[PDB]
Amino acid sequence: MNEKVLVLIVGTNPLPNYVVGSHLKEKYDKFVLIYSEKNDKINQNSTYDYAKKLKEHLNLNDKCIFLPLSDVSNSEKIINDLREKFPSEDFVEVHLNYTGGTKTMVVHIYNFLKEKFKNNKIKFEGSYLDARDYKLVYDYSEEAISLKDTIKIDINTLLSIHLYEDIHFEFYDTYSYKQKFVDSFDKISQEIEKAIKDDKGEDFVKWLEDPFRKIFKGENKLLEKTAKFKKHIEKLLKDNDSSPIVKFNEKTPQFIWDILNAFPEGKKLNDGQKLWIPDDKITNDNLSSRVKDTVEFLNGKWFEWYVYSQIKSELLDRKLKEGEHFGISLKAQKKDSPYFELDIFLINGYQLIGISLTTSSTRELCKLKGFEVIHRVRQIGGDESKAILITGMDKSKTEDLQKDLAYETGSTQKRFVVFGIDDWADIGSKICEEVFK
Amino acid sequence: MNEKVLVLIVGTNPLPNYVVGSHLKEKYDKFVLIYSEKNDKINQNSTYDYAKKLKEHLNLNDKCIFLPLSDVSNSEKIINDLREKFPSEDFVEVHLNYTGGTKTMVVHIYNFLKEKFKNNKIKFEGSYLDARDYKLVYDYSEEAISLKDTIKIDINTLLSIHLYEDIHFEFYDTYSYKQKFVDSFDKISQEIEKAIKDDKGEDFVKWLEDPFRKIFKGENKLLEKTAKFKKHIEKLLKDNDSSPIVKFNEKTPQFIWDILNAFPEGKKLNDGQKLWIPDDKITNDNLSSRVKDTVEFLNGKWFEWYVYSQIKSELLDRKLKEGEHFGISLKAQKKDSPYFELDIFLINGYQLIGISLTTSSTRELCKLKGFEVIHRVRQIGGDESKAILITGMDKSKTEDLQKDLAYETGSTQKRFVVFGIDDWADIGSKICEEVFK
RNA sequence: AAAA
Ligand SMILES: [Mn+2]
Ligand SMILES: [Mn+2]
Ligand SMILES: [Mn+2]
Ligand SMILES: [Mn+2]
Ligand SMILES: [Mn+2]
Repeated sequence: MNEKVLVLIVGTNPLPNYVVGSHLKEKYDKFVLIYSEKNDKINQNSTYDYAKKLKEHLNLNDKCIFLPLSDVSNSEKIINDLREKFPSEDFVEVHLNYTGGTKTMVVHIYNFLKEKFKNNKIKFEGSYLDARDYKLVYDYSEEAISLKDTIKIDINTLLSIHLYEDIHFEFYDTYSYKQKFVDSFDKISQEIEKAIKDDKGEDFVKWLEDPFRKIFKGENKLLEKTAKFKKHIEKLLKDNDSSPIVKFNEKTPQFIWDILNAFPEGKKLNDGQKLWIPDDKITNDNLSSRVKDTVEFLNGKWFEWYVYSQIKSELLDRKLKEGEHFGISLKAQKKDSPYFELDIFLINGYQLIGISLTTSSTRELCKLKGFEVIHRVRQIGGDESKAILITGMDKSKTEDLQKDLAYETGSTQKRFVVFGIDDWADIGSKICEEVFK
Repeated sequence: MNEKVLVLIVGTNPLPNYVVGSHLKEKYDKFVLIYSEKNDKINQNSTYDYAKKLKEHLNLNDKCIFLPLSDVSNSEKIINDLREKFPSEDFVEVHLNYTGGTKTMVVHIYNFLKEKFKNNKIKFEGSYLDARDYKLVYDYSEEAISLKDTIKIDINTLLSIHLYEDIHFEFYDTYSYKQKFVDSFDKISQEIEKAIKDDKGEDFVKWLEDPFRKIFKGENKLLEKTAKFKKHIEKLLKDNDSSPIVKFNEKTPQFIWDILNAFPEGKKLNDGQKLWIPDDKITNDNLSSRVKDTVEFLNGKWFEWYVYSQIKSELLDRKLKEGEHFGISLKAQKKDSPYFELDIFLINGYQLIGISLTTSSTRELCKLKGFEVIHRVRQIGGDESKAILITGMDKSKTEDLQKDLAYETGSTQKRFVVFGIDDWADIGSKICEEVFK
């Protein structure tokens, strides 16, 4: 009959409240979720949506009481709303975790509760989830409960509490290009993996920019219409010896011919050691069926698979579960809002690690992709997520970019990490060292 | 004697401490800056850099007391540090603004100071700077003074307290392209301005894609090497069916001819009513003297000047001073770090408004520039800065991009705003309404 | 300045 209540403060970061809730839920009879009301006149949005998500993914059910605060910036109104709305019941223990919310929410929820339950029959406890060392810290108690490895969360819960829905991703066994290149994907990927393991990555991306991209990427729907692709071919042919066609035919290294000749016969860009030039009477659907998937894969997607295959090995040696804690081609939306696409996600405990991939060696483009991955991981995983960008740049540029985009949040470990071309051969070990540390 | 001390908690956002420090400085004799020490074992960085900037730009001098904390997540270590390091002098008033720092800093600094001084009939007060409605909220006096229009800050001190240095920007009177087109820039910009205010912006940017960019953009230094340009032009001529040269001569709207003819004769892209083709007598220097500056301005730099010219008069009416509170092409670095450039900066009170500009109508490029301006205003202005991205996209893409990149921080006012092609003619009022209302 |  002795009721114990846990109190959480619902800010705009639901993850710490999920973690503290997951750890302490079994020891408490009631839960008071203190959230903000929506008042446009004071520029105050509501965190009720996060409070609902916390109730849903913690299975609080009837034990949950929602307490709205009219003004989360004004002490006088916080205290008034607390006296009016805080549950007036016989509690034998009141535990406030003051991790979330505004500063004035924290001090005045703390002191209101410590005063209302000063009777020694009622034990008051205050706790705080330290984001830097992953520890639940109790007030006036040396107790330091590390929750880094004990509390776990899957990608679906993590995105759901951050208000994202329609979560889709691919597995090692459901990778899309495995279907598009039947009976050959392993041969293609092994040939590509062998080349990257042989320090041929820079040679590969150089050939991909010139002459690959100058031939197969020049217009919006170039590879969708045989006439436009043939027109693009004739224009290049006019550049004579210096044409990309000649460099493709005459200056393509053997390891790149082997990669091209691993694709299925009906989906090869080459006829022997010569660029397949479509003739007239080639249907647009015949051209697309032969070059669309092959060009799109050779145009960057191969690197998403390569890095994913290097990570999956070492992640399975650990406790990670594919689909719940890592995956490829993550996509989701907020309601009535555009979708995003994240290359690779990894969850180490309850920390999201989003990984953005590119073969580009250009500072400007890699920089923009650096901004992109930083904003995405905070949208879907909260403000303590880590962003990793894997580029084709050399060591000097990756260190430059890392310092360029570094933002200070009070921790000593970087939340934005950049890898470059020299890390491709052992990219699995590099990620494992950076993530699990 | 009769000493009144103000206490500030130094987190990773120095701006609220600067605003509270500027507002209350004249009324307090001593200032206690409570900051964190660096300890990589507990993944805790130090905010001493911000504390030093706060002492410098508030001109506290020997009235400033630095109070270091060893562990900002540990209730006990916080109190031990407070007992041993807080000034032992007799104070008649102790005012603590608890806006910054961790939640455990806020709780245990508040309750420590409250017991030490409010128990002695000494004036103890606590305040909190509301980020959403720009109000300094007092706990005991129950006051909430709006500092929105009373506290000011300049781009130099704003960037400095956020640890940025080497701050450069251009004035209206020092705009770079005013030197490239002396005696002609006004005519050039006024002709472009008249067209954009006539809703010709969409037609202009489509012409800039084709055939302008098809003709004057290609290999690096295309417009500075006559052989590169003339060979490139001969290739376009062989595509006489869909030649950009034919489209230039025959399909160019009259308002663009007026723009092209607004340039000085030696810097026109047109020879009369057709494209100027360099003869073999034209040297590399003549070609660059005629075309290089004109093309770069028409390629998008004109839009930077246009937007800046549409707001400058309205900013001066609001008593904002150029250079301090607004400017164009802001550049700065962190120590030994790459520079950034921001097209336009604006400061309303103490909120930074960073404005990124592009004539592009493509989703992906505008999206990548959206991530960029969001991060940059965060780095140089703190977590409450506003980011505006002005694009050449239609209204549907503009609304999509806002929702795509929106991030929840607790306010009802959007801090990422996107404008599109349909906003160009009235961009001065659109910005003025978004920023100051 | 709503896990500093
Ligand atoms: Mn991708
Ligand atoms: Mn990618
Ligand atoms: Mn300088
Ligand atoms: Mn620019
Ligand atoms: Mn720009």
